[PDB]
Amino acid sequence: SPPVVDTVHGKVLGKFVSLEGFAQPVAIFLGIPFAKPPLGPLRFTPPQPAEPWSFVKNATSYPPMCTQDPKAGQLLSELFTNRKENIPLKLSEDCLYLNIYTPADLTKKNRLPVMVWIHGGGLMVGAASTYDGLALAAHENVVVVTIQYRLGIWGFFSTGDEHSRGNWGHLDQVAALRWVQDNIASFGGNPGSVTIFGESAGGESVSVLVLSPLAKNLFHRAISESGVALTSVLVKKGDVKPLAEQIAITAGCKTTTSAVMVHCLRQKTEEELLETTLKMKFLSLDLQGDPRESQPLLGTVIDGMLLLKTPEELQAERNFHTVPYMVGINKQEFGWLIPMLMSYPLSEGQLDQKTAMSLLWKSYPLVCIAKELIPEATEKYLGGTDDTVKKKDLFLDLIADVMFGVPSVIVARNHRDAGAPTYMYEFQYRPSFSSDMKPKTVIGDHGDELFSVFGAPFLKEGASEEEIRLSKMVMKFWANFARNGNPNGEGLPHWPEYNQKEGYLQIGANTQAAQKLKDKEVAFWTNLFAK
Amino acid sequence: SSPPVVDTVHGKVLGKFVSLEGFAQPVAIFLGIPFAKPPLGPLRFTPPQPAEPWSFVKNATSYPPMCTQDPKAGQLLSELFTNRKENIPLKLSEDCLYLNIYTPADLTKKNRLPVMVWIHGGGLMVGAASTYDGLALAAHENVVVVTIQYRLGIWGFFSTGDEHSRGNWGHLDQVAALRWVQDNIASFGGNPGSVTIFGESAGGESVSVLVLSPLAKNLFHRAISESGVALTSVLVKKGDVKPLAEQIAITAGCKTTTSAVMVHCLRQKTEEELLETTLKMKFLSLDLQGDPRESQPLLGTVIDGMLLLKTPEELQAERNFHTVPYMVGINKQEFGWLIPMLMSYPLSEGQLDQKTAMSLLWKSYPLVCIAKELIPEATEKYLGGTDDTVKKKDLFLDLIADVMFGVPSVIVARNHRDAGAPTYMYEFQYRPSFSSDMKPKTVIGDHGDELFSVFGAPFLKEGASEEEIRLSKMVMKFWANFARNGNPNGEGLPHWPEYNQKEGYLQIGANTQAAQKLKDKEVAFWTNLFAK
Amino acid sequence: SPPVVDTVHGKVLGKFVSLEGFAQPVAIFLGIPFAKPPLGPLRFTPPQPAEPWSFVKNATSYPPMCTQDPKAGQLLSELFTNRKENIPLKLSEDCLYLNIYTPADLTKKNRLPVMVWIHGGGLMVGAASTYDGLALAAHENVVVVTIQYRLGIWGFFSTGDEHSRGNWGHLDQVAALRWVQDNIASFGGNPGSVTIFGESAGGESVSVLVLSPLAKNLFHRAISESGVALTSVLVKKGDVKPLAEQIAITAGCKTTTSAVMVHCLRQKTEEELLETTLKMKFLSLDLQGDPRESQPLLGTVIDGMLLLKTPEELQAERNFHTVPYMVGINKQEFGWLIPMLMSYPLSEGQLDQKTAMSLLWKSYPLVCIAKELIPEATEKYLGGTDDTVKKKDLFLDLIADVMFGVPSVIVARNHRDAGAPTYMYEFQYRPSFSSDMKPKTVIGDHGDELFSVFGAPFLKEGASEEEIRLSKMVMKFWANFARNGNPNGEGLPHWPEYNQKEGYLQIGANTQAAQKLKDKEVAFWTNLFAK
Ligand SMILES: OC[C@H]1O[C@@](CO)(O[C@H]2O[C@H](CO)[C@@H](O)[C@H](O)[C@H]2O)[C@@H](O)[C@@H]1O
Ligand SMILES: OC[C@H]1O[C@@](CO)(O[C@H]2O[C@H](CO)[C@@H](O)[C@H](O)[C@H]2O)[C@@H](O)[C@@H]1O
Ligand SMILES: OC[C@H]1O[C@@](CO)(O[C@H]2O[C@H](CO)[C@@H](O)[C@H](O)[C@H]2O)[C@@H](O)[C@@H]1O
Ligand SMILES: CC(=O)N[C@H]1[C@H]([C@H](O)[C@H](O)CO)O[C@@](O)(C(=O)O)C[C@@H]1O
Ligand SMILES: CC(=O)N[C@H]1[C@H]([C@H](O)[C@H](O)CO)O[C@@](O)(C(=O)O)C[C@@H]1O
Ligand SMILES: CC(=O)N[C@H]1[C@H]([C@H](O)[C@H](O)CO)O[C@@](O)(C(=O)O)C[C@@H]1O
Ligand SMILES: *[C@@H]1O[C@H](CO)[C@@H](O)[C@H](O)[C@H]1NC(C)=O
Ligand SMILES: *[C@@H]1O[C@H](CO)[C@@H](O)[C@H](O)[C@H]1NC(C)=O
Ligand SMILES: *[C@@H]1O[C@H](CO)[C@@H](O)[C@H](O)[C@H]1NC(C)=O
Ligand SMILES: *[P@@](C)(=O)O[C@H](C)C(C)(C)C
Ligand SMILES: *[P@@](C)(=O)O[C@H](C)C(C)(C)C
Ligand SMILES: *[P@@](C)(=O)O[C@H](C)C(C)(C)C
Repeated sequence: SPPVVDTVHGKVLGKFVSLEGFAQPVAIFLGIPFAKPPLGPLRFTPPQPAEPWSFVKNATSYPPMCTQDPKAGQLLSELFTNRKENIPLKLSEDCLYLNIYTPADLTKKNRLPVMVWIHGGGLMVGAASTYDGLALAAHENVVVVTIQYRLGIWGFFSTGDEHSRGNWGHLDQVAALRWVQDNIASFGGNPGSVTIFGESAGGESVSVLVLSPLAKNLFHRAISESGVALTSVLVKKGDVKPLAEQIAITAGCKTTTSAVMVHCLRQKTEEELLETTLKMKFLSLDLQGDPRESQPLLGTVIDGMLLLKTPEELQAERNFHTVPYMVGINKQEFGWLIPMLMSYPLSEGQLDQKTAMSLLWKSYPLVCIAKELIPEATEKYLGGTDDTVKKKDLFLDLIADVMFGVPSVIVARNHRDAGAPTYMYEFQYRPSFSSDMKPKTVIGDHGDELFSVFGAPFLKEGASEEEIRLSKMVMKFWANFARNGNPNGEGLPHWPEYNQKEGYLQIGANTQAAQKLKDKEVAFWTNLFAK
Repeated sequence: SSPPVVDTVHGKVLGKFVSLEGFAQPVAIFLGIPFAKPPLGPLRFTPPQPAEPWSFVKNATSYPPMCTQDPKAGQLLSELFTNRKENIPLKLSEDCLYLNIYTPADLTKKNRLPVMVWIHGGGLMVGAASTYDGLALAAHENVVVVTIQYRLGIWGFFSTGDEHSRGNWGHLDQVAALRWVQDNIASFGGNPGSVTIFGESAGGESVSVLVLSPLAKNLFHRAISESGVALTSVLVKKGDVKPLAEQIAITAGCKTTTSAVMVHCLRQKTEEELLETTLKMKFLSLDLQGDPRESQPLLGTVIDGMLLLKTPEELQAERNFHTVPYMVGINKQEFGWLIPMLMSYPLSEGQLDQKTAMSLLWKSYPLVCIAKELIPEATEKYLGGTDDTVKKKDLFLDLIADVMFGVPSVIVARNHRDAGAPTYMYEFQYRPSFSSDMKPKTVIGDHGDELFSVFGAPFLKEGASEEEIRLSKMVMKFWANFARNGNPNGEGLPHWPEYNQKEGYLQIGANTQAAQKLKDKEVAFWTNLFAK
Repeated sequence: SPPVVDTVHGKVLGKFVSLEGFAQPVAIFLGIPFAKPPLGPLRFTPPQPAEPWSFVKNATSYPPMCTQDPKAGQLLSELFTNRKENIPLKLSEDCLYLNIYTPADLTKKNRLPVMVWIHGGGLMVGAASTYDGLALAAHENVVVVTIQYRLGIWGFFSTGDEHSRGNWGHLDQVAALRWVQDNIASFGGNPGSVTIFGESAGGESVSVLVLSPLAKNLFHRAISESGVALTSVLVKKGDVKPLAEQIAITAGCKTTTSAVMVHCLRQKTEEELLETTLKMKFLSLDLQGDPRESQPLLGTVIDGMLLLKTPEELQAERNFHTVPYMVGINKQEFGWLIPMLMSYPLSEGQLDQKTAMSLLWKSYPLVCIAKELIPEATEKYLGGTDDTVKKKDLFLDLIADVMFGVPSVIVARNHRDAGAPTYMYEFQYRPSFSSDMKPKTVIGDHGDELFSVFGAPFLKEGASEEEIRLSKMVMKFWANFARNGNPNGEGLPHWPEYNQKEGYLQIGANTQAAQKLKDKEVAFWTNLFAK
C-alpha cells in the first residue's frame, strides 16, 4: 500500500522498495517540488515558494534534469550513477525538484539524521536522479535527499549588478535546504540534524554554503568531496560583465545595458538558450585562442546576497557558522574523467617538458598560472624524471593539486583554525564499476568515492568482497559523521581529527590514519602564487 | 430624455433608454460592463482578477465581444436561441468578461428590485450574453436582469489536473460576476439581498455547480436550472484529465514535459492559434469511427479542490452546502432536434433498427456514458416496445434525453429536497412559433424551447398568437415570483406544487397543470442499470 | 579620489570635474536609475521604484536616451547642447535615468538649492545628457539635475481609458522628483528648495506639473521656457481613441478593444515600435491630407490621474498649490529651428496672402485655427504690407504668437491672478553658437536662451565678452529665483514682478524692464478663437 505523507504544500504519494536483506522497506518519493517553476519572468530571479496543491500528488517518476548539454549530461550520469541501469532523463527549465529516500517507519514519529546530496557537473550539467539513495538509506538508517538546482546560463548568468546578480543555482540549493527544514520531519527526518554533502561542483557548493551567512541554520554538518570554494575554476573573480556580454551577443541580444540583456535573454526560448550554450562550448579545453579568455563554464560570483566578499576574504574573517566539516580528495583527481570530458590532447600517453608547459598555459582557465610561472611549476613537478610517461602523469598530478589538493587543505586548515571540528581524507581505490575506457592504472580518479559512499556494490553487480567491504566502511563513516559530527565509531579504523597535527584518513583497500596531507604542495603553491 | 448615468464601485457608467409597448417607464440598458480584469497574457488560465477602476464616464452602449469560440457554431446557436427579432452578430475576443444589465427601475429613485442573473448555455464551448435581451422580462416583471459572460473552451476549462492549471476558470468567472452584482447592483436599482441565478443547458449545469460550491455560498439566494445539472455527466470530467490536457498541448504545438511547461507554452500561443487548436479538436461533434470511449466532446467542469472539493454525486449526499430554493426543470423532448442537428447525428433517414440503434448508442458514449455491455438492456427497454423503424428512432431520442437531462435533473431535485431545501420542478411542453423551419413539426418541447417564454420572445419577435403570449406571461410571472420569494406561486396562476415527498411537479404548456412523480420509472431503471 | 554617495538604494561612484575659475571641483554622477526599467509588462504603466543594488554602482557613463527617431534626436541634441562636442547617444527603453552636478563639498554637509531640468523635444525626442550642468552648478553654486522620461509611443500612448490612461512620460518626471526628495540631500542639495525648469515640451511639462496634484510638494519653484500647458500642440483634447487605433494598426495590431490593443503593443519589440514611430512621421508638417486629422505628435492627455481637467479649466479653478513661477518666451520662437525641424515649405523666403492662408490651414495641428478664421488672422498680420519677404516673416511671428507668445502670457496672468508670485521675460539675443544654416537676421530663436542659462560660453569656444556676461547674468537671475523665488539680486538689473502692471524683463544685449507683453496679440486672439 502506497505511502502518503503530508507536506506543507499538500500530500505526496511515494512507493515502497526493498533492498535485498532488509525487512524495513524504504519509502521513496520522486520529484517533489520545493519551489515554483522558474519559467518566463521567473528566469534569472531567486526561487520562489511552490504553490500548494489540492489532492494527492503522485511523486513516483523521475523529474527532468535542468537544461544542459544533453550529450555531456547523459554521459556524466552514466559515469557517476550507482544504480544498475542508467535512467534516461528529460531536460527542462521546470527542474526544481528533489528525491527522498527514507528508511523510517512513517506510521511512527522518527527523527533520523538527514543527508542532503548536491550533485556535481561543473554547475553546467548533472542531475539528482543520477544518485539512488536506497542503499545508503537502508544501510545506515538515515534519510537521503537528492536535490537539483538551475545550471549554466539559467543558474549562473550574472551581469554583476542588480539586474541579474547571479548565483541562482546556489539560491536554489538554499531553497531546498529550507524545504527540508520545513518538511523533513514528515518523512521521518530530523530537521535539527541535516548534513549537506556533494562532490566536485557539489563540493564547491557545500563549501560556498558553509561560508554563506544566508545558509547558516539550514545544515549542521558538511562534507565536500573533491571540491571547495577555493577551486578557482568554479568561482568568478573580478568583472563578470564581459562574460555576460559574450553570452548575450551569442544569443543574439543587444548589450546596451544590463537590464536590456536580461530582458532579452528572458524572452529567448529554453531551446534557444540551449543552442547558445552549445555555441559557447563550455567544459572543453580550448586549444587555440588566448587561454586567458576562455570561459570553461559559468559559475559562482560575489552577488552580495549569498556571498558578500570572495571566499578567500570570508575565511580570514573567521565569520561563518562553524559546523563539523569533512573535506576530502582523491589520489588522482585529474587521472582520467576530467581530461577525458574536456578533451585533453593526451592521445600519445606521453609528454615532454616544452609540451607540458604549453599545455599548462592552455589550462590557464583551470589553474590560473601566470605564463611566467609556468617554468617553475612544470620544473617542480616534471623536472625530476626523463620518462615522458611519468612526466604526463606528474603533469596530471600538477593539475589535481592546484584544482583540488591545495585548495581543499587550505580550506580545512582555515575551518580548523576557526575553531570548528574538521576532518580530512584521501580516497585511493579503483571501483570495478569504472568505465571500460578508463586506463586500469588510474586509481582514485575524480568521482571514484561516489561508488562507496552511495553503495554501488549493493545496487550494481560484480563487486568483490573487498569492494563491498570498502563501501560499508565508507557509508558508516559518512553516516556516523551525519549523526555525531565525528566519523568515528565501533569497528572502524580510527580517523584522527584534523587539528594542528593534520592527521587524515587514507581510504582504500588499506585504510589508516596519516599526517600532513599535501603539506609540501601547499607550501610550494602558496609561495609560487605569491610572486 | 437624457441617458442614465450610474456610479459603481469602479467608476461611472453610461447606458441608454429603451421603451417597451405597454410600459411608461423606459428600461435602462447598460451593455458591456467589465466585471473582471481582461484575462490576457499571463492571466490566461488563472482565476479572474478585479477590474481596474476608471475615471470619467465609461460608455456601456455597445454589445461586448463574445469569448473566443467556434465563430460558426456560436453564431448558429445564437440565432436559434436569441429572443430578439434579429440576431445580433458578435466579434470574438479573449477580452470578454463583461455583463449586460437591464433595469426597469427609475434611476432617479431608490429602487431595490429582485435581481436575476442569467448564465447562457452552449456546452461550455460556445455562447454569449448578448444573445439574450432582458428588456421584456425586466419590464414585465419589474426585475433587474443581468446576463453574464465567462471564459469558454480551452480558455475557460483547460485543466492539467494539478496546481499549475486547476481549471474551471469559467466557473470562477461566474462567481466573480456574482460578486460584482453584490457590490454594485444597488446602483442599478437592484436588491443585492435577493439575487437569483438561472441558466439553461451548460448554464443550467453552471447554476447546479454553483449551488454545490462553497465559493459561491452567499452570492445568490435562489437558483434555477433549465435542462442541465451537475449530474449531466457530459459536462463534468471525472477521472484523470491529464491525458486531455496533453492531447490539447500537442495539437497546439507544445511540449508536454510537465504540466507547468504545458501551461507556460499554451499561455504563449495567440488567440488565433488557440482558436485553430479548438477547431482541430472537433469538440461538440460526434465521431463516427474508432473507439467512442476516447472521443472528447468538450472541455468541462472538473474537481479542482477550489470550486468543487468532490464530485457532485458526493456533494449532494453531504447535506453540506448552503441550501436555497432551487427550481429544476426539463423539456418534453430535450434531444428532439436541436442537439442532434448541431452535433451532426447520423439520423438522416428518419429510421432506426435495433442493430443500428445499439451502434449509435455506443458511439454516443461521450454523451450518455453507457458501458457497451449495458447497451442491449437500455436499447431493448426503450426500442423493444415496437417494430416500427421510425418509432424506434423516436424512442431512441427519448433514451438520450432521459440519460442527459431527465433523470439527472430528478436525482438532483430529490437530493436537494432531501437536503431540506425548497425544491420545485417543471416539464415544459410547447413548440414555439419562432422555431427553425428545418425542425420537424412533430417536435414539441425541444431543447431551448422554454427560452422564448422565459425571455418573453412573444414581445420582441413577430407573430405570436395570444396563446403563446399567455404562456410567456405565465412563465415570466412564475420565474419572477420565485425570484422574489423562493416560491413561484402568486395570484393569477395555476398552483405549482412544491417538490416534496409526493414529488409533484408542474407541466407547462398550452394547458398548464400539476402532476406527480416526474420520470419516476426512468430514474428507477437507469439507477438500477448504472448500478451494473 | 572619486566621490561616493550613499543613496537609499545603494552607493554610487562619480567623478570630479574642475571648471576654470573655481577651486572646488564639481562632483558629477551620470546615469543614476530613479525607476525600474519600464520593460515587458511595465510598458505603458506607471514607473516603479528601482531595485536596490549591492556594492558600488559606477555612475560614470552617459545613459541611453529613450527610444526615439535617432536622426531627429541627434539633430536636436546638437542644436541644443551647451558642451563643445556633442555626445552621441545609444537608444533604449531602459532610459529612466538622471544626471547630477553638485558643486558641494560632500565631505561637509550642504543644503544647496536644487534645479531639476526637463528637456524638450516635443515629447518625441531628447535626452538629459545633451545638457551639461557643470557651468551653472559651479557658477551659481546650485545642484543641477537633468532627468529623462519616456517619449513618443512609450511615454504617451493612450487608449483614453483605464487600460492605458497615458502620460507615462509625465509620471516619470514625477518619479524623478520623488527620487530627488528622497536622495538629493546626500548630494549636498536641499530637498526643501527644488526648482523645476525646462524649455518647449519641457516648458509644457513644468506647466503641467504646476497644475497637477500628483506633483504638489515635490518642487518649490517653476520656470517654463517657451512652452506651457496652453501650448495646444502638446495637449490632446477630445477623443484620443482614433490616434491609438491608428498607431495600433500601423504596428499590426487588432483594434477589437482597448485591452487587446495595449496587450498587442506590449508584445512588440523596441525595433517594431520604433519603425511604427518612423512611419507615423511625427514632428513633421503634413502637406497632403486633412490638417484636422494630421497628428504631429503623441502628447499630454487628460488622464484623470495627472490632470483631472483640461489646463484651461484648472487655471481659472484657482485650485493648485501656488509656487513662484517664471514664464518666458523668445523674440522669434518660430524663427528658424522649428520650421526647419518640421520641414516647412518656406523654400522661397517669400509668401503671398493666398499661400499664407494655405499654410496657416495646413499648420492646423500647431495653431488650431479653423479654416474660416484663417483670413481674419492672415489679414491681421500679413495685411500690413505687400512685400512678400516681409509677409513671410510676419507669418512666422503669427505662428509664434499662437504657439508660445499668447499661451505664455495667459498662463502667467492666471498664475498671477491666483495670488502666486509671477515673473515673465522675453529673450532677444542671437547666440554665436547658432547653426550656420540659420539666417543671420533671426534673433531670439527657439532655444536661444539655453546657451545663456546653461553657461555654454564657459564650455564652448569663441564667446565674446558680451555673450559671457549675458550668460553670467542669466544664471544668477535663474539661481536667485531658485534660492529665493525672486530673480533679483545685487548687481543685476531690476526684474519687476508680473503683477497687474504686467511688467517683464527684456533680456539681450540691453537688459531692461518693460510692460504688457503680447497684450495686443492676446486681445486679438482671445477674441478670434471665441468665434
Ligand atoms: O584518450 C585517448 C587515449 O589516450 C591515452 C594514451 O594513449 O590516455 C591519455 O588520455 C587520458 C584522458 O583522455 C588520460 O587519463 C591518460 O592518463 C592519458 O595517458 C589512452 O589511455 C586513451 O585511450
Ligand atoms: O431538415 C430536417 C430533417 O431531418 C430529418 C432526417 O434527417 O430528421 C432526423 O434528424 C433530425 C435532427 O437532425 C431529428 O430531430 C429527427 O428526429 C430525425 O428523424 C427529417 O425528419 C427532418 O425533416
Ligand atoms: O532650408 C530652406 C531655406 O529657405 C530659406 C530661403 O531660401 O529661408 C526660409 O526657410 C527657413 C526654414 O528652413 C525659414 O527659417 C526662413 O525664415 C525662411 O526665410 C533659407 O534661409 C533656408 O536655407
Ligand atoms: C507528467 C509527468 O511526467 N509528471 C509526473 C507528475 C509530477 O511531475 C511528479 O512530481 C513527478 O515528477 O506526477 C504524476 O504522477 C501525477 O502527479 O499524477 C504524473 C507524472 O508522473
Ligand atoms: C467609454 C468606454 O470606455 N466604453 C467603450 C466600450 C467599452 O469597451 C465597454 O466596456 C463595452 O461597451 O467599447 C468601445 O470602446 C468600443 O470599441 O465600442 C466604445 C466605448 O467608448
Ligand atoms: C555597462 C556599462 O558600461 N554601463 C554602465 C552602467 C550605467 O549605470 C548605465 O548603463 C549608463 O549610465 O552601469 C554602471 O553604472 C554600474 O552599474 O556599474 C557602470 C557601467 O559601466
Ligand atoms: C497517480 O496515481 C493514480 C492512482 O495510483 C493514477 O490514477 C494516476 O493516473 C497517476 N498519475 C498519472 C500517471 O497520471
Ligand atoms: C458613447 O460614449 C461616448 C464616450 O466616448 C459618449 O460621448 C457618447 O455619448 C456615447 N454614445 C451616445 C451618443 O450616447
Ligand atoms: C566601477 O568601479 C570601478 C571604479 O571606477 C570601475 O573601474 C569599474 O569599471 C566600475 N564597475 C564595473 C562596471 O566594473
Ligand atoms: P566537477 C566534475 O563537477 O567539475 C569539474 C571539477 C570541472 C573541471 C570544473 C569540469
Ligand atoms: P447545452 C445546449 O449548452 O450543451 C449541451 C448540453 C451539450 C450536449 C453539452 C452540447
Ligand atoms: P519643443 C522644441 O520640445 O517642440 C516644439 C514646441 C514642437 C513645435 C512641438 C516641435
